[PDB]
Amino acid sequence: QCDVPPNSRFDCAPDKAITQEQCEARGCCYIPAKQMGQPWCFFPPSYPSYKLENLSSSEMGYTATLTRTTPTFFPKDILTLRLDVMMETENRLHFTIKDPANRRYEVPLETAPSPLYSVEFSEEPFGVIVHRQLDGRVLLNTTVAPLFFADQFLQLSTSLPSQYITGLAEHLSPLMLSTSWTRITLWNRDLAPTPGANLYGSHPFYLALEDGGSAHGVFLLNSNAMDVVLQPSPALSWRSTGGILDVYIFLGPEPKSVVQQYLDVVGYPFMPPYWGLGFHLCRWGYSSTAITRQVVENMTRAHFPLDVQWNDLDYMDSRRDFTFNKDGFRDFPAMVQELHQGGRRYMMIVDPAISSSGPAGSYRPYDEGLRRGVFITNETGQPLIGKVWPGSTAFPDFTNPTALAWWEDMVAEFHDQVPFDGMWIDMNEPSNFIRGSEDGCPNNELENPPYVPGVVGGTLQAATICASSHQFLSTHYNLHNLYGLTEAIASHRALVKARGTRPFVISRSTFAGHGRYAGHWTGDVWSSWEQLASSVPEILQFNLLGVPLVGADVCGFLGNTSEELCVRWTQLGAFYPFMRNHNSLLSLPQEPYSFSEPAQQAMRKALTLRYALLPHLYTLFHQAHVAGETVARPLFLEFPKDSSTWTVDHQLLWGEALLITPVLQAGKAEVTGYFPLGTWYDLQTVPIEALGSLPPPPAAPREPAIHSEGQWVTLPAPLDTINVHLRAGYIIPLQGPGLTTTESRQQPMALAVALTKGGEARGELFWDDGESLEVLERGAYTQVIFLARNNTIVNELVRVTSEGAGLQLQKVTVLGVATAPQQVLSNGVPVSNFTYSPDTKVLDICVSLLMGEQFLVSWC
Ligand SMILES: *[C@@H]1O[C@H](CO)[C@@H](O[C@@H]2O[C@H](CO)[C@@H](O[C@@H]3O[C@H](CO)[C@@H](O)[C@H](O)[C@@H]3O)[C@H](O)[C@H]2NC(C)=O)[C@H](O)[C@H]1NC(C)=O
Ligand SMILES: *[C@@H]1O[C@H](CO[C@@H]2O[C@@H](C)[C@@H](O)[C@@H](O)[C@@H]2O)[C@@H](O[C@@H]2O[C@H](CO)[C@@H](O)[C@H](O)[C@H]2NC(C)=O)[C@H](O)[C@H]1NC(C)=O
Ligand SMILES: *[C@@H]1O[C@H](CO[C@@H]2O[C@@H](C)[C@@H](O)[C@@H](O)[C@@H]2O)[C@@H](O[C@@H]2O[C@H](CO)[C@@H](O)[C@H](O)[C@H]2NC(C)=O)[C@H](O)[C@H]1NC(C)=O
Ligand SMILES: *[C@@H]1O[C@H](CO)[C@@H](O[C@@H]2O[C@H](CO)[C@@H](O)[C@H](O)[C@H]2NC(C)=O)[C@H](O)[C@H]1NC(C)=O
Ligand SMILES: *[C@@H]1O[C@H](CO)[C@@H](O[C@@H]2O[C@H](CO)[C@@H](O)[C@H](O)[C@H]2NC(C)=O)[C@H](O)[C@H]1NC(C)=O
Ligand SMILES: OCC[C@]1(CO)NC[C@H](O)[C@@H](O)[C@@H]1O
Ligand SMILES: [Cl-]
Ligand SMILES: [Cl-]
Ligand SMILES: [Cl-]
Ligand SMILES: [Cl-]
Ligand SMILES: [Cl-]
Repeated sequence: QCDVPPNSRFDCAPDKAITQEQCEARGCCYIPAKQMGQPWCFFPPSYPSYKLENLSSSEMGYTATLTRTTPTFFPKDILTLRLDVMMETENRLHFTIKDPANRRYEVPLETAPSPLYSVEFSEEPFGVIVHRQLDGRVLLNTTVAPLFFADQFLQLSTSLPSQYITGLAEHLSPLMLSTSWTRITLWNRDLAPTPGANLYGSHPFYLALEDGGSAHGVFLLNSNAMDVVLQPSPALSWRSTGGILDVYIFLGPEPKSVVQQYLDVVGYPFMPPYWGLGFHLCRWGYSSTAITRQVVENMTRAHFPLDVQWNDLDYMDSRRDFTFNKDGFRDFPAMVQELHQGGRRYMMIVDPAISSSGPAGSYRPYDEGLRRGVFITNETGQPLIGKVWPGSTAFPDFTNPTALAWWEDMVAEFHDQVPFDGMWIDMNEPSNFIRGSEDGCPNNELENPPYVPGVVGGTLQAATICASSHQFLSTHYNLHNLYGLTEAIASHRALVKARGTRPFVISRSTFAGHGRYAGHWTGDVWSSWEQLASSVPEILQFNLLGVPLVGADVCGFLGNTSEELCVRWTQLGAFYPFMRNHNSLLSLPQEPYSFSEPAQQAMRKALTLRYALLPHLYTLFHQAHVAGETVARPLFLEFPKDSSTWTVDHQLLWGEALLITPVLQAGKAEVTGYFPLGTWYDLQTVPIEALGSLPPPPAAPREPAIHSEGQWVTLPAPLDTINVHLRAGYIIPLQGPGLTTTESRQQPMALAVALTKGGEARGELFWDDGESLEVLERGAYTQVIFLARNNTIVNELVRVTSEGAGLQLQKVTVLGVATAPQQVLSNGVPVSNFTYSPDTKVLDICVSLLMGEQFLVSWC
């Protein structure tokens, strides 16, 4: 009964240090491991679970009763449960386990012919078994361990199909999670990213790879503090401190299909405004309008693109929301109007917590919040008071419809004073400088629960508000992990109402489904080579979770950057879907114009290339928004049948076609990256115009094409270089240079056409006005497909409207042209001019065409 293979031992003492006698008293096996680790106290196969009874078939699927006869060692076991199994789509299986006698907290969320899955049940002990129909692989099997279902402790386990599992944000981790007895804690926490810690967000979703390259996904729709325990059998245990078991299985079979299927439940990513894809520049310490204006002037003088100027807390009156000081920021409204007049946008920090200490009637956000009962309340029904920047603060309850109306009003009123273009919502874990409240917290089972997950500080109260505090929908205990998400929803709505165009919200704290409303930055990362490297898996992870608008603070936030690190970080950071350089108060400056000439040239090239690629990056955001695609994606999402890609997370793709192989270490002049099977063209063979000086071309010419069998390749990568390769068979739209997207969007466009050996390629362009609401619903867009075939390039017009009708195509660069053409035609007429490079196999064609009018370019 205790002959259980070590890797297959499930912990019978997750709650406390236990003795052999206590362990055997629990009906468990005590066997010390021979050297988190393998549990010494573990469940025999006979450990009491639930029994399945009265399984019944409905049109949607199945229902049953689950009955526990022997209590567990947790208090308040729920001895009778109800199982509901819903066969919702061919790709999506959904089951819930609930208390049929009591409504329990549930997360608020908007809802051959055969399924890809089959489902069976173990009677005793109870388990759900989910097979992939096509190959019979066991994907879920909850029979592997007992079901625990107590008022403050839920535990459901499964086997995993492989050692390869990704998800369960937010943590500083490789993209593929360690199955070596790893405890992953979901409890939104203000902490500078560091290993083994619960960070700002919580996404209870994993994607598991299967031998051969198929995959499935599992979503536990549960917002309670939880541990997820991975063990090397391999197996996973969900351990939640409340709510219900609400489980979605997504059958793929392709990893990209698993992500789309998950986003069909939690929501497709929001479409950002085009300007949001430009460069953002921020620091803590731009302490006046004069200093802030000098930033834009200094960027412009040195020919650095900048779409969005930001401020941190500097702008506020005594660090209070919806104010600006009348010292350094007396002319704040004029500064923001000037930014707009120059074709730029403006962003500023907003905190959730509202100053509670000002004289009555002197501070409308607090006074009006009090009147309308918007704040989280304590035992006596008064506002819970904590401490953040302004001092004493109350915490808005963004589950209260009246708080949403109050937040809408405060945002609209402040926008009437200063016409900001979006919101940077920080400290929304929610972060508290003191423990719980100024008044501490009561002694109850929510503050002191029977199972405390592995949170930093060992309490749910650490760096946040009391767990037993009251919100409109439930206690903070149940809603904590949604705080940031609820603020992002409230802010998205506020900005729509205030501005009448697409909102731009960047949030610290997140939950599953955040991407439907907002983007994310990875928080208080150190200016270190280790954090540069760590940013790549974290940006990829957020893309798998449907938050494609993600990035890290370019050059890093905490401490002092070096010039070399800032060059490398700007190079990689130009491929973050959200690109902002942000910097801490006491740090040395790290704006692009603050470095040496050679470092400026490299940074200017990185920003020039990003601006040139914005039509393509915007098109990838359209695919995310309409089809649940990723924008930045790991190689294994694009080439899952190549197992060599599974552990790659220091390279990234943009969409299907652009492979970015950054240098992530000091003193390197080369980089080794994985190239999937195919031809990869060096993007340096595509001509790009810059407004300012770029690095001199390299001393030694580089290989124009990598012809890979699926292999590791060492690339030259001097300080002034980042490796970017374009996949053969793809066409990329580009647009001419500008210091803003207002300027760049007016420029003529270009195509980069990467031919297969067989002379084929395909690409697309999505174009709209860059900021209106309801574009897709109203049809206010242009959509064009580009096709290369048999020495011809054509466009196919999917939709052409006024937005996109004027788009000028002036250059076509064709890669992989084996022989000098004798003639190049545009619509049957010899072109004005073309160049062919025999060394690089590049055909560069000058044309005068319209994206929105059928053309035919040919060569022979
Ligand atoms: C629920 O939250 C309210 C705040 O909204 C808490 O009110 C606070 O109650 C404490 C006493 O328990 C007050 O401290 C007292 O301050 C006065 C003078 O300011 C001093 O003379 C007393 O010796 C004492 O320190 C505190 O002022 C008050 N805070 C505010 C903003 O009024 C209440 O305690 C909370 N209830 C629970 C059970 O946590
Ligand atoms: C499993 O179900 C049986 C039978 O339940 C009946 O049929 C169902 C479809 C539904 O219509 C129920 O309302 C019916 O009662 C349960 O056994 C019955 O228990 C009831 C009440 O305790 C008793 O009056 C009946 O005589 C029992 N019927 C039989 C045929 O034994 C049983 O309790 C269910 N098991 C669990 C664990 O809930
Ligand atoms: C980040 O750097 C600052 C500033 O460093 C100083 O100024 C630079 C131009 C450079 O020449 C450095 O070598 C200088 O030391 C550090 O703040 C300084 O810290 C020292 C020692 O604690 C203190 O005596 C100085 O007065 C500080 N100078 C200023 C202008 O604030 C800071 O410690 C560095 N941060 C980290 C994390 O190492
Ligand atoms: C699901 O997991 C359960 C438990 O690990 C598996 O059932 C065990 O299988 C072994 C080996 O065949 C038996 O000797 C044990 O008696 C089984 N235990 C129980 C509780 O039944 C089961 O095989 C797995 N299901 C699938 C399809 O893999
Ligand atoms: C913008 O650039 C100007 C000019 O380089 C900076 O002003 C100089 O700052 C140095 C300190 O490093 C002073 O000693 C000089 O007096 C300034 N020179 C001039 C010509 O004014 C300025 O600090 C930059 N501002 C920002 C916000 O980056
Ligand atoms: O806490 C000090 C830093 C700061 C101040 O607003 N808050 C936390 C954010 O993560 C930072 O980006 C931000 O600069
Ligand atoms: Cl002992
Ligand atoms: Cl007013
Ligand atoms: Cl509740
Ligand atoms: Cl390999
Ligand atoms: Cl032409």
